[PDB]
Amino acid sequence: RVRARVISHALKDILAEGDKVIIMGHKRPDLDAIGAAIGVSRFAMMNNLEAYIVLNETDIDPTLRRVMNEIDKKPELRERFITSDDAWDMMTSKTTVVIVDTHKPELVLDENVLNKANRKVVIDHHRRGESFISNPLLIYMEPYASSTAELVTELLEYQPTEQRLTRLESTVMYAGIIVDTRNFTLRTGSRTFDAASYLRAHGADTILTQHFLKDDVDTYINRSELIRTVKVEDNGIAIAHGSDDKIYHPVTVAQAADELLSLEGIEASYVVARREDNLIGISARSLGSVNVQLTMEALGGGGHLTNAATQLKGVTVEEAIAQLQQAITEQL
Amino acid sequence: VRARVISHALKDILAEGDKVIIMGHKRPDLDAIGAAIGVSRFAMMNNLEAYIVLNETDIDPTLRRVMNEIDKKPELRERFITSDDAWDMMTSKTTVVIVDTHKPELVLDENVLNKANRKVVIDHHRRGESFISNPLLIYMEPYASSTAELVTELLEYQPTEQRLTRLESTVMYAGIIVDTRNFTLRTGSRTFDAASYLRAHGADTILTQHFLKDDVDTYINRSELIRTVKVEDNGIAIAHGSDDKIYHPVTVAQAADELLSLEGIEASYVVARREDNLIGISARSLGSVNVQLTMEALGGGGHLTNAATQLKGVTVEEAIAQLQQAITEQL
Ligand SMILES: [Mn+2]
Ligand SMILES: [Mn+2]
Ligand SMILES: [Mn+2]
Ligand SMILES: [Mn+2]
Repeated sequence: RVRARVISHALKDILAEGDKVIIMGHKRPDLDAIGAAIGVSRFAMMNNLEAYIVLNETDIDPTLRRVMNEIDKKPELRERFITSDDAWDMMTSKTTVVIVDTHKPELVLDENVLNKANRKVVIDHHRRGESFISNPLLIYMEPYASSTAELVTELLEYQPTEQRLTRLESTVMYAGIIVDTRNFTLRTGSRTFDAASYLRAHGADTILTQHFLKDDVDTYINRSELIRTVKVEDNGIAIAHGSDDKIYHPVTVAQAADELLSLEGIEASYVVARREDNLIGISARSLGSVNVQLTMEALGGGGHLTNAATQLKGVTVEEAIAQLQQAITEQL
Repeated sequence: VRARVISHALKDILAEGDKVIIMGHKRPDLDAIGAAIGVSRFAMMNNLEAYIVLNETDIDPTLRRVMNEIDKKPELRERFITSDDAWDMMTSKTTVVIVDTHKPELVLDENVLNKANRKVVIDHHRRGESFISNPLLIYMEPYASSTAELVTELLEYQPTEQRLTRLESTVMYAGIIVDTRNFTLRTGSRTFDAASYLRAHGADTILTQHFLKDDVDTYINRSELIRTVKVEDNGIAIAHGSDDKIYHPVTVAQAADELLSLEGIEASYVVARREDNLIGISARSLGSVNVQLTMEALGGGGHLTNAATQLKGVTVEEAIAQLQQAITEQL
């Protein structure tokens, strides 16, 4: 964590050297993007700098809308959020733009604001890709961190404490970590917990966080409809499916596969369900022993060791299942 | 600095006696076992002789999954002994460390506790009526998530040549997971500090998940109930089992708990037959709607957020009608 100290003070000099700070994450921002951004704006405010977060009404999905409702009703946080246009009008060549939770120009919330910026900072927890923000004054990329919220939280700890992180700000930063880690089950290191400690110390509300993230009744029902069918082999391979005649939401199929991993005896889950009139979807997950990337690549799809997917043209659910088992027996 | 003071005081007490006997509560859960394992690592860090009392009849199915892993590590497996062996090896200079409880009658083996001349108590519950007599040291903190969290703090101030192992860390961590329902309850910054320390010592999330796997049958029973839920505009939800199927009381309770995790639901009522002549209802609430009053109105009771009742002599449909009438009245 030598890096966090140096980066925190280097960041503060860059931000203070400019006339003000404009913060953006990726398009259709999730709670890590928004929590990280909130975090940076608190970073700016601890040093009495002027900071805004770019967000348009059309960027606000249902999860984020629950966060924003809370922000409107219970603090003064809303004043920091500004539209693209207001962002544009307000920028000068001395304005520092900080990009959080992405590093590809084409994924940035507003690429025009990005292109107008002479001064850029990038903070993200993925590894550098093909595209990358051009000519940044400072790059803070940590592939092994849980989330951008975690990275930003660490930077806060080095800054003056007079203008402290508020309860609601820390709650959104916390929610972002919860989402990116699947409640501390993925990409969670001791430093993730260090960040969780700092945030909870500043009032991060675990109950409110749960509230932002509740699924609805229909999703639970559709999902359990898939789970109910599960057949678990002795080797820990579980297959579940929807009727050939029922269309399922792709996310519901993914969730079903996720949830089967919480059940006794299941090492790897495969959920098979109609996605379109002429397309069958499969989502696969595993706890690391069985490689589902391999299974799905054998069926013309792909992904990663623990989570992959494929889609099959012009087959019935029963045919897809048979193709799937053929692949499994071959692989295992 | 209080934990620092407790850590060092406890070390002198343990090194003063001839050996250490560690004991949790009857029917130990993962926090009681995790804490006990932590106290045994505490002892080994100072090259002291420590055992954990555990009888085969004290090992429920969750704990068995854990003991299956511990069996793979003889160094750790050998620390676990029966009540008989503990009693037999105890002396006037043996220190007994009671973890995760403070009531004599709740301790795993009261006979061992009664034979003990030197006692230490580490727990995270509010002190009540009966209490361990004449403790040399007491570490009680009703705000902590768990005893594992408490013991982790003590470990931090001890020599590190003989560190907490990956498996030991994992069990302690799983204890915190169970007691906080995955950082959702009774969880403070210090809880996360403990998690950080355990994780730095290799605490394994995937193994923890293995310990806490849910049975498939029961997931399927629970969801049969949930599937039926009907949610009113006021956030009141009612779910039911069919009139001809008996559900286990614990499954009904879990279903009621699970409904509160769904959007728009302020209070849940789950109605399922529990016998040939008895209908059960578990009621739960986020804390706004009072289900104690509803249940009391139906000849039951409990608490504001969590209550229940049993209705003799009605079908599920009648129980539902009567429940709605109570709900209407309350409103
Ligand atoms: Mn993101
Ligand atoms: Mn992220
Ligand atoms: Mn306990
Ligand atoms: Mn406990």
